[PDB]
Amino acid sequence: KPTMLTPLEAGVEEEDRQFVTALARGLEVLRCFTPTENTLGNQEIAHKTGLPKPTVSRLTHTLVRLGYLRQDALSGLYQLDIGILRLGYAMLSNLMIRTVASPLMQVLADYAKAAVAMAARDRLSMVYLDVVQGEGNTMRRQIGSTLPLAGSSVGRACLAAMPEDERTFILEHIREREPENWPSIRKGLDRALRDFEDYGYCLSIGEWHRDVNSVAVPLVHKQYGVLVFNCGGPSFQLPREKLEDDIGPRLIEMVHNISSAVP
Amino acid sequence: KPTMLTPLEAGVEEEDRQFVTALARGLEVLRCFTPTENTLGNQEIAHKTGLPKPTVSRLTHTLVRLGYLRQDALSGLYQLDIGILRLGYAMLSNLMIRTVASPLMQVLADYAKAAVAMAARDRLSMVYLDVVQGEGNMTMRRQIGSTLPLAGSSVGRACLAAMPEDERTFILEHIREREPENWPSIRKGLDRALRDFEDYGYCLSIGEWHRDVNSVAVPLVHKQYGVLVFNCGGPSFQLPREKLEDDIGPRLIEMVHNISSAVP
Ligand SMILES: [Ca+2]
Repeated sequence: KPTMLTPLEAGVEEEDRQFVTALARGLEVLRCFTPTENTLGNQEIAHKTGLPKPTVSRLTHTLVRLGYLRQDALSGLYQLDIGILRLGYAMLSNLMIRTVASPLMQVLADYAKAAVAMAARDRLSMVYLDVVQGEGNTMRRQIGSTLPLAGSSVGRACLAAMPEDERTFILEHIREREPENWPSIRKGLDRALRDFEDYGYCLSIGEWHRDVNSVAVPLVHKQYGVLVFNCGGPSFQLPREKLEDDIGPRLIEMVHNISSAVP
Repeated sequence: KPTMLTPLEAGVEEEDRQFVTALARGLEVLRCFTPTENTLGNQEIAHKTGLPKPTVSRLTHTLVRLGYLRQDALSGLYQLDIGILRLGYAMLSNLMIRTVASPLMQVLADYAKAAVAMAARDRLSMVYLDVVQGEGNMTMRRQIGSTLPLAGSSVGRACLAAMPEDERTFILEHIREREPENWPSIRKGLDRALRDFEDYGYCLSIGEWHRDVNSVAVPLVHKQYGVLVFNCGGPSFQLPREKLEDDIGPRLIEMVHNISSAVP
């Protein structure tokens, strides 16, 4: 029922004879590419996915023939191709909520002189779906970029608005992946959960990036799932007291307005 | 070796043991969703793809469990979901060639008071990789990853003109089947553009994509990205044919040459 966190891993999941393993694997290959690791061969993809290299070889050959990868003639290495951009825009275009939310986000971004964004979860990350900047505006586009769940304000609000058992399951995953730092990670999360219960937002005061503060408010939506709106920026421009006393309350009111306008 | 236009055709995996048919079929399902077709059920997807309904059912079930589709609990209909963006949307919106092209595109857009874009082909469409609007330009921006049809747009024509002889004919033979009724009307407009490219180095679309939009495009052959195409276009009353042929087109050719010399 919940979205798979680790689709290449067999676990306690009872068998699923409908599941199309080759489709899962080929899409996982595309997910190996990152801004720093943007050119990859079959060996690195096999090490990243844990798949046999001959299996990877069939998938990258197929992805090239379909236009989702391209292969450099000299090196043999692969890179993402622009079919992926077309798919992403088709996805973004079903977010009708943006026509109501974006003007309201720009008003808040202009007041706070900071970025306001809308995000949703995929696996253990939050993904930016729409970003507006204060009229004090860079070249890098941020739609589709990702933030970790536990330390960002958007991930904390997403976890806060989650059912208790589902949060526990995702948190198990994070805990078993970072055993050394988990007590510290969890304390930061516990504090954000108290803020959600007490005030209806979550903060990240330098806990995603040390120089950055942000506040976030979730919106549970029947079609889209849990959407999260945040406002954040340099901690010098947005000290904790400003987020608690001013921006956080404005963000709450903004989300109620969006929520009341969206069927 | 040319990118497949019809990957679900007969006998691919037979000629090519490396071809993973189930992966092709799932991506063909995801391609059914477009900016204007946002919600589809299994039967619409079977009709669009030609695949049997039980086959589509396995593919969509898989895509939902993975987070690439979502399913409405009451209606059973599907939509693309957030996991699609993790396949690489942000990285492709941030190609490093933008750091060379974008400021040059801004200068042209400011001068022309019109939008300047960078595009590349995917199957029978041109996909926008970057778009810059002139300072004080109040035309609605086309979005990153939006598409234009190949045959009637300036960007598609320039792409076809920069192609190898044979690849162009293969694509065009393919376009003659999708649209037999108006093909001689598509052929004539394309032959004009190919002639313009041979003679002058650009391609025009004077209202041949949308009636009140005119645009000029210039291709660039790049060793890594393939054929990139740059265009400059806008309201036809602002950009008459004469302005595009005498002023914008030549400036766009010089811009592409500058881009070409700065990214080796
Ligand atoms: Ca509502």
